[PDB]
Amino acid sequence: HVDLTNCDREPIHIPGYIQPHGCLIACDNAMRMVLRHSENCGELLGLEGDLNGRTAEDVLGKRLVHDLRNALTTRPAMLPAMETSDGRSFDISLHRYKSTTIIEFEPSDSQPLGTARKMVDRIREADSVESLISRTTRLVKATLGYDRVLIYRFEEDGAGKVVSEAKQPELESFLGQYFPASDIPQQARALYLKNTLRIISDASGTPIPVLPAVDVSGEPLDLSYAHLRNFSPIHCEYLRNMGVAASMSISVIVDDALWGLIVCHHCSPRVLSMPVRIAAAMFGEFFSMFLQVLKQKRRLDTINHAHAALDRFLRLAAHRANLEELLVDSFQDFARLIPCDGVGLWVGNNWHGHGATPPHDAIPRLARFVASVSEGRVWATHALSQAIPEAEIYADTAAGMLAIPISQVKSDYLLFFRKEIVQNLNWAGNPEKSYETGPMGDRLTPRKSFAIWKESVRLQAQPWSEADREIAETARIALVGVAFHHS
Amino acid sequence: HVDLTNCDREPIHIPGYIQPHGCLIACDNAMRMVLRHSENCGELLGLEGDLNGRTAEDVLGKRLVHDLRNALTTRPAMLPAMETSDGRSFDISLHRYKSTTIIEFEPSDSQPLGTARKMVDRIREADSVESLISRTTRLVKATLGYDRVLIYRFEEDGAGKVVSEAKQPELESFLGQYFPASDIPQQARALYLKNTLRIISDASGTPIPVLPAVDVSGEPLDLSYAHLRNFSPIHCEYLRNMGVAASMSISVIVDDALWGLIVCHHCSPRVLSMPVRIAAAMFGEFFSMFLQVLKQKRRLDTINHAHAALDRFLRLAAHRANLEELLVDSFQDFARLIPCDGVGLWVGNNWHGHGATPPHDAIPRLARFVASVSEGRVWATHALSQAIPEAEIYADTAAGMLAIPISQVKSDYLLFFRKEIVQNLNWAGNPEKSYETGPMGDRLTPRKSFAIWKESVRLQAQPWSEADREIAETARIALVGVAFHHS
Ligand SMILES: *C/C=C1/C(=C/C2=NC(=C\c3[nH]c(/C=C4/NC(=O)C(C=C)=C4C)c(C)c3CCC(=O)O)/C(CCC(=O)O)=C2C)NC(=O)[C@H]1C
Ligand SMILES: *C/C=C1/C(=C/C2=NC(=C\c3[nH]c(/C=C4/NC(=O)C(C=C)=C4C)c(C)c3CCC(=O)O)/C(CCC(=O)O)=C2C)NC(=O)[C@H]1C
Ligand SMILES: [Cl-]
Ligand SMILES: [Cl-]
Ligand SMILES: [Cl-]
Ligand SMILES: [Cl-]
Ligand SMILES: [Cl-]
Ligand SMILES: [Cl-]
Repeated sequence: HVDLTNCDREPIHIPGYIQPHGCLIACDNAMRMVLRHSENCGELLGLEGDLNGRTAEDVLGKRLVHDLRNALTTRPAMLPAMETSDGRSFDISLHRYKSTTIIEFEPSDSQPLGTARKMVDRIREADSVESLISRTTRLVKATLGYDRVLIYRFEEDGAGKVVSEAKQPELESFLGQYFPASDIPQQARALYLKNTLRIISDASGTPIPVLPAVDVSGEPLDLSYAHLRNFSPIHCEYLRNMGVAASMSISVIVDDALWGLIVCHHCSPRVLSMPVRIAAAMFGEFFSMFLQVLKQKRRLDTINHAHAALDRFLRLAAHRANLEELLVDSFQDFARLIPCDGVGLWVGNNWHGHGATPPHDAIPRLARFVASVSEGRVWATHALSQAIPEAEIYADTAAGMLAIPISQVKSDYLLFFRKEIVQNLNWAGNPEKSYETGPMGDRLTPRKSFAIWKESVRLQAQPWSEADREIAETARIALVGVAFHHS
Repeated sequence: HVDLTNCDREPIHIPGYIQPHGCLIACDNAMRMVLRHSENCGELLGLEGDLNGRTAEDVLGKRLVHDLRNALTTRPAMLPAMETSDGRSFDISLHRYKSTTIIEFEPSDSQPLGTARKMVDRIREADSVESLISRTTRLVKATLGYDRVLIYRFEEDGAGKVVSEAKQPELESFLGQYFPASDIPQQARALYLKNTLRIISDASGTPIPVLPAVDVSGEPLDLSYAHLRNFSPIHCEYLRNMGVAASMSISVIVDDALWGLIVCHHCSPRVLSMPVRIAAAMFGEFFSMFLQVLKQKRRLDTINHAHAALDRFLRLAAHRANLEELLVDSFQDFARLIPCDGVGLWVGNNWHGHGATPPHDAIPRLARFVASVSEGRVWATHALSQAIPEAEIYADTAAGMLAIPISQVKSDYLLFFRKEIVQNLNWAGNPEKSYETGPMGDRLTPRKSFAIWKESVRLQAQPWSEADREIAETARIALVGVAFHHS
């Protein structure tokens, strides 16, 4: 049994069922004997009785089994349009995992490289992350013909954000919406990292059992790399509630991590033939590589811009006698270095604020706290009320703070602020739009997913990125440097 | 007992002795009672009998003890020119570690900020790592008056390289010389990371014991943060063999790691007064911060240069019909992206070489190996013979290899090579120069240190840096990208 209490630990890699758009035969390491098979093997391949215990060559034929052996470390081999003993044509997916050979058969519907080259040429010239992700949903929708294409980007806390959308006009928008980390369990994230493609042909389809589900040793069949692997009844119910019959996800791998997903949703059943899936997988790899380079370039540009800005400031600092007056006149210009909603200067026990900052009365408390925990280093939090409980009252204005010491001797600081994340939301969805529910209740709806995320990030700001902290550290050295020169 | 067999595990943090240029009093957490004292406390402070068991105020006076309490998390407090009960003036170092208060006294010889500001102003304008490290040894020698100033940079394997030197003309040069990781044990590296300064006043001086060495509980006195802490007899013998009487080291901390040391050596005994040491410590902090920023800038410049070069190549690739001919004509130009001694192109089972590469006959073996382990990713080693034993024969020409796949489909590679590190040595030292030895033998001489390092890096090249691998990965995506466009 699986429910909302234990679905976070569901063993989705060993479901004991496949989807009905293909059939599955499990053989031993050397593909000599047939150990397991899907119940629908009889109907599709045209066989009678139990296949378990019979030889590989006896079931498929000496001709086919020889080709399968030649094809055989963990990445599945795609063999489109293969012929059986009785002439029937099938698309075959072959892989070996935990010293078990798994063979998947699809009714053949026969140019992967041709489709992929067209798609990859149209994204290769993109000169920004924004331009790449914007055109991709549009392009994938037009080429693959799904009713909705989304891109999810994973936050530091595992939450997903919808950062791009192409949809049918009549469908509701999820653009700028967040879902909590729990909506995609750890075991699901692990499989998304191992398989480029994940296909759900028909959410309402009857799943086909694998026989036997457990062998005599008490071992289930690991379907981690099987494209026919059946899906969790929790996710099934989620899709049914949304009016989604079919899905296909493409994993976005950046710097060997799961950056996010390209997800295609359809309102009617839909499976792509093996050749179209090979093309989509190749597009996924190229999209991932191009995004990785564009991310690297944006980081370089951001830090080069910060260096240029700090050099401009050091030049002015050499021509001003009173450094303190220059900081009072200039501090707001440091807002261009690090994305923030407000910035402040704490110098000679005097406060100067710009944009969204805590109230004037709250600053001395904040300054004393920073002085005690900083230890002459950059100090940052995205959850100010977890550090100072009475900061809760002004969380709408300033929920996050990054502190930069600007003196090696005195307790003078340059303070950067961010509003709580819900204040910066740009959501294009319909709040009136409601969803039909199943046995499990309204937990499995976009509406409730978004409400749970909003609760989890209350009194919290957008976290300070690795790039934000790198620029802050370079700014500390620059300002502490000139402050020493002027002593 | 300590010898060459167990000096790697010597507990140098609990030696039970101090250096004779000061005296030490250990008190309880609250500085109420005197628990331990150095044998020379009587002579310097002018007291008689045992100090252990007597109250803090009884030994020092109600006046002094009140000031010490006010000064008191792990970073020692420097109190220059403090007066005792009987009028005597002392420089006092105060710290609290493992709930024990340690108080160190130096005969007072009384402007830290004034000296430091002069030194820091002369390094702040340096525009390259090379310019900073070159001027620093020269500057430190002239200001602090030591016979030799070295800068050591630590390699990935813990080995030290002499990257800058200012010395008396009559002394032998260590510039471009390496020492093995073992020459500075792990416990020594840990203390270098905790203390900015390490002082050895007189290598031939008689060490003063701390009484008691062990308390009744069986606990020794942890002198981790004590400037008077005595030095290992292994290092003592090393300095004596070199003709060095005194040393002072400044720790270089970059990105919270021990980057290296600024080491001052003197041929006669030498201790700097507390005010000069405060100035040297501040110079150390600023040198470390400026080096950190210059390292960051050089990395940015290197990767920006690689992007510019790859963009130039992509422009040419759009105007050439045959991409393979462009690679055959251009491959040597990729040597400008990544520091290497040679580069090669393996395309359509044909080899083209430039600079120091393996022999023509050895390449097919190498290409087959790369094809099997690469898995369509960047593969690199600095020790080629550990992967292919018969690569040993051509290690003088090519000991290191970095492989870049240039096709998603075919097994075509762009190969970068480095000679074994001893071929690239630029050593300014005297090979005829010999050293007197002590009981332990010739192991404790620069001559034998360098010989042991040379043996440890046989058949090995300069390791591929994080920046080298980052550029290689960006080059892979660029070349695999255009190769797909031309299919
Ligand atoms: C307690 C377990 C739960 C759970 C498990 C699974 N989710 C899986 C896939 C999945 N879930 C979501 C979440 C969404 N939140 C939205 O607001 C929304 C639509 C706007 C969606 C779709 C996503 C995004 C995904 C990924 C696929 C997709 O986007 O279509 C999953 C794996 C499915 C598989 O086998 O391929 C499991 C298991 N989902 C829950 O909601 C909870 C409670
Ligand atoms: C088995 C233990 C050994 C050992 C221990 C210690 N070395 C310490 C300091 C030290 N050792 C060296 C090495 C050098 N190699 C050279 O070729 C060379 C001169 C050209 C030197 C000086 C260095 C560089 C250092 C750092 C200080 C300095 O450079 O002067 C040490 C700590 C000393 C302390 O208490 O401050 C320990 C312990 N040294 C060995 O050689 C071995 C065998
Ligand atoms: Cl954003
Ligand atoms: Cl502006
Ligand atoms: Cl205000
Ligand atoms: Cl170098
Ligand atoms: Cl050139
Ligand atoms: Cl040759």
